Amino acid sequence: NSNAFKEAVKSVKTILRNLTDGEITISAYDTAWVALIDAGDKTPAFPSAVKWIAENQLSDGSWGDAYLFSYHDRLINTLACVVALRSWNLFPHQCNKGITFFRENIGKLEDENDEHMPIGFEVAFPSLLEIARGINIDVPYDSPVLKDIYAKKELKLTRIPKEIMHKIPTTLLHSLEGMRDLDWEKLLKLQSQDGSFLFSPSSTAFAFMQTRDSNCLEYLRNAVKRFNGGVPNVFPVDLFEHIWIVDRLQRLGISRYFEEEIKECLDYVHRYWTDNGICWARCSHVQDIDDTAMAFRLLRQHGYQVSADVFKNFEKEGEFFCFVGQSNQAVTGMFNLYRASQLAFPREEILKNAKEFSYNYLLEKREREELIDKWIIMKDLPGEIGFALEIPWYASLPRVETRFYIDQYGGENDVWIGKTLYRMPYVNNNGYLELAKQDYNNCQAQHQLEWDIFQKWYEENRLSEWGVRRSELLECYYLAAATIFESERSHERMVWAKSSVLVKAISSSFGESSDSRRSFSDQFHEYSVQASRLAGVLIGTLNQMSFDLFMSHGRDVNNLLYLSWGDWMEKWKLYGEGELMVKMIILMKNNDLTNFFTHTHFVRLAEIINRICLPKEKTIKSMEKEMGKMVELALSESDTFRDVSITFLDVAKAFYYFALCGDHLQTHISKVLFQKVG
Ligand SMILES: C/C(=C\CC/C(C)=C/CSP(=O)(O)OP(=O)(O)O)CC/C=C(\C)CCCN(C)C
Repeated sequence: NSNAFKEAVKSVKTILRNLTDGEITISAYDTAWVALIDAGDKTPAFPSAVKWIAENQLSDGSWGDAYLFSYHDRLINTLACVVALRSWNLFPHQCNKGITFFRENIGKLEDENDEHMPIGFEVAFPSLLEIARGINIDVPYDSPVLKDIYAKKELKLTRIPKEIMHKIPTTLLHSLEGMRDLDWEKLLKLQSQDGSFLFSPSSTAFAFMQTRDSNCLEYLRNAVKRFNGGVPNVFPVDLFEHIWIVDRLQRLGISRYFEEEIKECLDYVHRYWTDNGICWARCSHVQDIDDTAMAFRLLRQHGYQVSADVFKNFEKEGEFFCFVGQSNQAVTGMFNLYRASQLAFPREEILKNAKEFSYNYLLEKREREELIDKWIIMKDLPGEIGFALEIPWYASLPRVETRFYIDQYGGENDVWIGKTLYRMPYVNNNGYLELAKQDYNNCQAQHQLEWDIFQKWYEENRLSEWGVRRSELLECYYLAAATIFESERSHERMVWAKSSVLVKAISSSFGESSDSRRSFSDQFHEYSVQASRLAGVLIGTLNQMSFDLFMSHGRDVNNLLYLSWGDWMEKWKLYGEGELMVKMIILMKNNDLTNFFTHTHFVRLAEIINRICLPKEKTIKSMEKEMGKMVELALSESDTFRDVSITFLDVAKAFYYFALCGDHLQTHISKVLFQKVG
C-alpha cells in the first residue's frame, strides 16, 4: 500500500470507469478505404482520414504495426495508403516513399516462416492491386511471389456461399470490399444496427461508395470522429474489451482492488447478453463462441443467471465452432470454451459435451505442436494451454493460477490479428503487469513471514513427535496460503493451516481405536498423560488465535472456537475436517457471519463438503460430481451469504487439488511461495 501502488490502482480504476466503444489501434488499410470515399464533388468525404494516413507513415515508408514487423501487414497497409493518396493526388512525398517501400519489399512477402496471415489477405490484397493498376501506380504487379496469391483469390471467391451471404447475417459481411457483383438491395437488409457491415470500417466504406447509404456514412462519421481521422479494423469492440479486461485482472491476481468497477463492467455485459450469445460488439446479428464463452463464464462466476443453451448454436455433430456455418476452431476460442464448460451445472448436457470436445481438441493440438492461434500472437499460448490441461478449474487455487499467468501475460507486447495487426491497450497493458508483480510479491513476502512463524509453532509444540512430518507442515501452509492469500486475511489463512495440522496430529496420534479417541476427547474437555499433552497443544493454539484476533480486531470468538472443535471431536471419536476448516475460516473473518452456521444453506453445503473431503480415478470422479453440486449452490447465493459459500468452495478446491496433484507439488510450492515474480 505504498503511495505509488495506490496511485497505480487509481489509474486502473480511471480506465475501467471510462471504457466506451473500445480502445483499439488504427488500421491504415481501413483508414485508406475511408479516405477513398468521394464526398460527391470529387473531394474526399473524410479529409481527416487522408491526413491521418500522411501523418502516420512509418520512417521506412511503410504503414502498419511499428513494433511487430510483418511483411503481410506492412505490404497491405502500404499499398492501401498509396492508393488512397494517389487517388486524390495528395501528399506525394508520403505516397512516393510508400511506393519505394512496396517495390523494395514485395518480393519478401513469403520470407517469414511463422508470419501470421491477416484475415482475408488473399482476397483483399489482389483487390487493392487491381485498384492500384487502374490508377497507374508504378509498382511491380508482376512480382513472382504474386502469381500464387491471385490464383488463390479466384478459388476463394468460387467457394464463398454468396447467395447465403445475401440472405442471412454472416462473417462475410466484414469483408465485402474484395467482392464483385453484389446485390445491395439484399445486402442492405443485413446492415448492423449501427450502420456498419459487421463492424468493419473498410467493408462499410466500400458499401457506402456503392450505395451512398446514410446509415453507412453515420457509422463512419462516428468512428472517424472518435479516432481523429483514423479508423480501426473492427469497431466497436465494447463487449470484447469489457470481458477481456475483467478476465485479465482476475487472472493477474489483482481483481479484488477493482470490485465496484468490475461489477459495473459485468452489468454492462449482462445488459447486452442474449439467448444467442454475443460477439465482440453489442447489438449484433452474428455471434462468436470466444466472446460468448468468456462472457458466459464471467457472468456465471459473478452470480448472473445465464443459460448454457447459448452454446447450442455453435455445436454441430458433437463438435463446436467459432462461428455458425464456418469450420474455424481457433485454439484460443476452444480454450475459452473449455474454461466456460467447467462452470457447468449437473443438468447442462451441452457443456458436458463441450468440455469433452474442447479438452480433447486442445490435447491433440498440444501433441501435434499446433498451439498457435489465428487471432493473436501471444507471449506464451503453449504455457496457458498446458496449465489449463493439467489443472482443471476445480483444482485451480488462486495463487497457483496467478503465479503462472503473471509469467505468461504478454502485457503490451501481444498483437491481435484482424484484417491488419492491431493492439488492445486496455486489455494488454504493461501497467497491469507491473501492478500484478508488485502485489504478488507483497503478498508472497507476508506468506514467507508466516511460514517462519508457523515452523516455529511446529517446533515449539514438538508436533514432529505427534505424527506431523515437515513435508506435511509445508503442504498444509501452502494450500491455505495459495487460497486465502491476501495480506489482510492472515488470521483466516493461519487458522486453516494450524487447524489442518492439529487434525493430522490428533488423528495420527489418537485415531487408531475408539478407546484412543475417547481418551483424547475426554482430555480435551478435562483440560492419558499423552492425550493431555497434545490436548494442551490444541488448547494453547486456540487461545493464542482468539487472543490475537481480539487484540487486533476487537472480536471475541473463543466460545465459538471451542464449540466447533467439540462438534468435530464428537463425530471423530465415534467413526468431518472440511466443515471444521470452513467454520474456522468464517470465525476469523473481520465481521460476523457465524449467524449463518444455523441457516439451511450452510447445512446443505456442509453435507456436500464432507463428501468431498474424504478421510483413485473413481474417487476423483466422485469428488467432481459433488463439486458440481457445490458450485451450483454456491454460485446461486445471496450477497451477504456469498462470503460463506465462497469459503466452502475454497476449502473444497484445496482438497481436490491435493487429491489430484499432491504427489508432485514441489515446483508449484516453490514458485508460489518462494520465487519472486519478475
Ligand atoms: C468477422 C471476423 C472475421 C472474418 C471471418 C472469419 C472468421 C474468417 C476466418 S476463415 P479462413 O480459414 O478461410 O482464413 P481467411 O480466409 O479469412 O484469411 C472477425 C472480426 C473481429 C475481430 C478481429 C475481433 C475478434 C475479437 N476476438 C478475438 C475476441
